[PDB]
Amino acid sequence: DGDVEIPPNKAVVLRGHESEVFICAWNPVSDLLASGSGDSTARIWNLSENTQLVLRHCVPSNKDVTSLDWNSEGTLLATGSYDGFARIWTKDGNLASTLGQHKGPIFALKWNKKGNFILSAGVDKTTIIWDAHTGEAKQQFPFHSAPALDVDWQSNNTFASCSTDMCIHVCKLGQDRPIKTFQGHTNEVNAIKWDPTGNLLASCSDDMTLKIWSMKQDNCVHDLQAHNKEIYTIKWSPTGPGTNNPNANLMLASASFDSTVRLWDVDRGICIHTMTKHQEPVYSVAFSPDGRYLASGSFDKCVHIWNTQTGALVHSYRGTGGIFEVCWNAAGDKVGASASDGSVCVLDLR
Repeated sequence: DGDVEIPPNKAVVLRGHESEVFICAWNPVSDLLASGSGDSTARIWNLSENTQLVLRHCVPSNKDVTSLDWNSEGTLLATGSYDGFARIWTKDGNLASTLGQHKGPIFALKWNKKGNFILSAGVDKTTIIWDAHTGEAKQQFPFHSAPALDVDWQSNNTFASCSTDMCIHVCKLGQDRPIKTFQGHTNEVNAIKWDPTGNLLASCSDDMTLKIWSMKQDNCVHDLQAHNKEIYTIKWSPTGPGTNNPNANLMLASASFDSTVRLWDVDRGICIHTMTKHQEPVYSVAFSPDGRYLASGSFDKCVHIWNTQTGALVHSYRGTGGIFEVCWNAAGDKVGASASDGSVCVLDLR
């Protein structure tokens, strides 16, 4: 029972953003940190040990950068905004291409693994696959009846989306109907994630459940009453078959409005660990590259780092703003966290 607070000399607080920083993500091939803000800017921070690029999407009103994603090679940064535009920026901070526009806010966008497509979800109830080479929409899928809140690629051509309409559609480029629709949630679906093998889809909902789905059947395979309140985020550990950690147990993390964080063994359908230190809603969790640690961020203004084998608290950092997102660098020895007061913090865990 010792102290685990990351000391001031191991925390870099980056300032520049003029309002809430909703999102951040590390470059996969170097220690560049991308952040996205309600101030209508994304920023690329250089944390290399060998300095601040500002990517202006217009403080401008209602031009929030809502979403961002690095391609696998780390050469390009895709962003989505409140004004409905998907954009592609170079790692050097130049706007390469404005892809086109959803009608109103983009809520999520993701590169496919191959890096040739970008997938976006909009408040306009649709999803769009964009050609990243030509910078043009390839296909729009108008399947939902309410805002599309999240997307996750199953392959380089197949994906899932979830919605305020409580449904999950599995879609494929070239198909004008969903391949499959998962129904069973009774409230807004906030996130879905394919497992590392692409065989299982996890979903979480305002209906306080976590559901696990399979393409083989209509009903969810698992239906976990995971928390007492709305469940905001889920992540699979990068472990098990088809990962760099093939023998490690596959885990699912979940976190809730009720401030709890939990780790699940999905196969056995049970909760491995409950982490309870947070005191406010948790909006973000993320596994370290080797799956041995879990970061969680809360509006209690703390980042907590958990040992996924024991559930023990191993690191902590109290910042000055409510945390919207936490994320790990490629080496798994730095965590970035974007906060509501305009701060982005880099935590050195060595």
